Amino acid sequence: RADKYKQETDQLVSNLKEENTLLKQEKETLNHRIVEQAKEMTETMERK
Amino acid sequence: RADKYKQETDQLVSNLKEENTLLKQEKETLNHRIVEQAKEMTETMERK
Repeated sequence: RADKYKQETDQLVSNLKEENTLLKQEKETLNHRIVEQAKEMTETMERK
Repeated sequence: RADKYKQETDQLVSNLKEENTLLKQEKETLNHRIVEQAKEMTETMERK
């Protein structure tokens, strides 16, 4: 019982941690895209 | 030891699930913010 519980819990925890890290990276990339789009689009504003 | 491992890993699994769901929701809302901001600055294009 202990061995099976340890194995399945470890697998679930590792997968969930990987998913959380991926979600954090995606959010950071979205924020960077926000900044880049705002800057470039304001530059186009000024150019036009 | 099996019981203590079970408790710790159940807490970890619950926290990881909640964090994953919250981060996915935050990423989706961030993308919605991206779309809304892009629309707002396009509208500023036509208005200005």
